[PDB]
Amino acid sequence: PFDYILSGGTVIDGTNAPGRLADVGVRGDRIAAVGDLSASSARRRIDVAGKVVSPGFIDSHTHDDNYLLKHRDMTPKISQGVTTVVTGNCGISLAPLAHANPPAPLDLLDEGGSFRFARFSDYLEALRAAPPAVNAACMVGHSTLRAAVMPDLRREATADEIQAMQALADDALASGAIGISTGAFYPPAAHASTEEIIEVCRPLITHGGVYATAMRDEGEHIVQALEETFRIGRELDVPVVISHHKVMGKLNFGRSKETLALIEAAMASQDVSLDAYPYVAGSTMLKQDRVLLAGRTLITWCKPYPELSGRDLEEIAAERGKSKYDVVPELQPAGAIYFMMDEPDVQRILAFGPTMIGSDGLPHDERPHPRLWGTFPRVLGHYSRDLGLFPLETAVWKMTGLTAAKFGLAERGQVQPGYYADLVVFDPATVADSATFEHPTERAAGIHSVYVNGAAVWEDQSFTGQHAGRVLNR
Ligand SMILES: [Zn+2]
Repeated sequence: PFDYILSGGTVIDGTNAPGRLADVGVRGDRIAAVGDLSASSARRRIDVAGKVVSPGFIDSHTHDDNYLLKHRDMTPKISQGVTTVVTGNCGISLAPLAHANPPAPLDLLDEGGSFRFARFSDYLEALRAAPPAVNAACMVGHSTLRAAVMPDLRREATADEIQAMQALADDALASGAIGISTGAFYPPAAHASTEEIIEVCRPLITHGGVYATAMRDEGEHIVQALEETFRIGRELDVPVVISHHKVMGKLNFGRSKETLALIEAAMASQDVSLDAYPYVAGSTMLKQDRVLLAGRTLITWCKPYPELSGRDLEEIAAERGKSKYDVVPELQPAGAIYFMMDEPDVQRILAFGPTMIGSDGLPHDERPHPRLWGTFPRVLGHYSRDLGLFPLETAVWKMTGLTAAKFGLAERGQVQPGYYADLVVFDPATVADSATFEHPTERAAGIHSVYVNGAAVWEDQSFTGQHAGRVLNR
């Protein structure tokens, strides 16, 4: 007999096909059957009439590396219907690195002495021993590797350092990492040459992992950054994932037509993917950058001056008698939200066929960007239902079937017999992001229940206590 059957609802199976009325039966950690299951014995027959049963959402871009360890409930994500998270993005991974004061933006994962894993396997072992509520597909970050190997990061790596980083990268992949990510836009890796990146990532071809990247530049020189990324992809002959695609700065508004055309062209000749979050503001370390600081900027957290959390940087700068750009150094290390994107571009990028959904949430932030709590329902409700940017089955596909395929997460991302029972039950009519910039931690509406490996992790708007997540391998 099945452990339970979610009956009477509409199944959107994650294959980008219109929903159909069907029941979903689960046995253990697997979807046992799909369709009219009235004739199948089940210990429980849960009524989900009026609801949609879809695969659990896979967050293609997270910085939950440490959050998975410190807050196993993973409420910010499971409350949105997320059942799997891809960690170690933008070249930022928790391991391998034993450092009491890791350089920004690595500190976005730190809660105080959090970087205690000398080896990547130690990190994965820790997750398996005390599993989080969601599954985890982990990547190792190039910037973390540089921090672990290089005495001085403000220069290109030497042959010996590249060899040391490549060794760590290979060990990580051998231990279960699903890929390597880079973030050359940031200080720790701004001096890394394209050749350094290629050599450090050589193990990807042997282990069959992916190359993910926060491109070196997403503004005036985004074309050159895109070309570098495509080049690395060809040199490695592995799939590449362009993280949080956008065109930033008023002088680049509307250029998404241009970038998407370049990406579409590259996809015809090589393996290219991309993801994005549904907002016009970004968030990361507070950095001295003319473009990032051109528009409205909010502080998410500040080490030297904790009271600044939540404040407008323009006000802070003005009151200190300096420009936003000049006041940044004295406020570091800190985090911020940057309003430097335009809605039309965000919509164009989200609607672009291949674009996967990634929250890019920064879970440790005192006053976080709302994407941390409302990304997925915002795509399902606001964009799909309310604006009609795409049909619901396509919106679901963009956060389930597509993502599972691109990251190689076998037997997940689809409501199919035999696949793992990562599922979400939501009300298509009411699903919506409740988090706003003003109140960034409000729980989304319309999320009835969430299941991971068959176990309900979210029910009655609360974590059930089921630490059902597993460390996944590609
Ligand atoms: Zn990121």
